[PDB]
Amino acid sequence: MGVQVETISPGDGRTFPKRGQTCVVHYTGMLEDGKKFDSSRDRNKPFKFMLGKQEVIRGWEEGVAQMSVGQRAKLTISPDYAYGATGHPGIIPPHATLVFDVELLKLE
Repeated sequence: MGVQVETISPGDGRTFPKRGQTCVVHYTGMLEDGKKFDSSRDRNKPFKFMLGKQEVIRGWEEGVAQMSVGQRAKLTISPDYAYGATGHPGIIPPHATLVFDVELLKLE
């Protein structure tokens, strides 16, 4: 599997991120059992990344591209679209399916 996108709150339904645009998001990352491992909200600062530059995992590149500006959505990302077999030891276990709560605040 790749990334499943499941809406939490609707965006404008019209403006979707394109290649080279900077996405401004708030996010929370959890393991499949629900343990949080990362969150921009706990730092109280939105996270920015440029679509297509592979600054984020593949599930983010292809999942956030499906979101409209203002939308909050749940991204469920299989390990191939994620940290894979290796994971990130001490943070992300091997072969880990990840669940992200992502809100697309604006595009820059």
